[PDB]
Amino acid sequence: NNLETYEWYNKSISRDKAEKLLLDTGKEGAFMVRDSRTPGTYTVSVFTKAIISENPCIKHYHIKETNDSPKRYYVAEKYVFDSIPLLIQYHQYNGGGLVTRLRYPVCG
Repeated sequence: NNLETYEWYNKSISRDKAEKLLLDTGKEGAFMVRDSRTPGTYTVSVFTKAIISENPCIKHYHIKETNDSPKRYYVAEKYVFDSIPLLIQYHQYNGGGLVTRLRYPVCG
């Protein structure tokens, strides 16, 4: 599979960098992702210039995995998928109850 091709995905990336990269980009609901050692899912950096006490805003949403059919990945026991792209596509298009659902995938 691999998503090292999504405007939002960030492999070698970390939790801090994405925010830095997302913060620099400057987008409302900027979305990024970063692979993790977890069950085999990726992380999702969702940032939206906001917070009068700490902005812009960069949230890291991890893609939960659940041996479904085919569903597996999800971030909020909401929608699981067989790929972050779809899982992201669901947050990119539809709109997952997040900082603003993949409003705009970022790529540091």
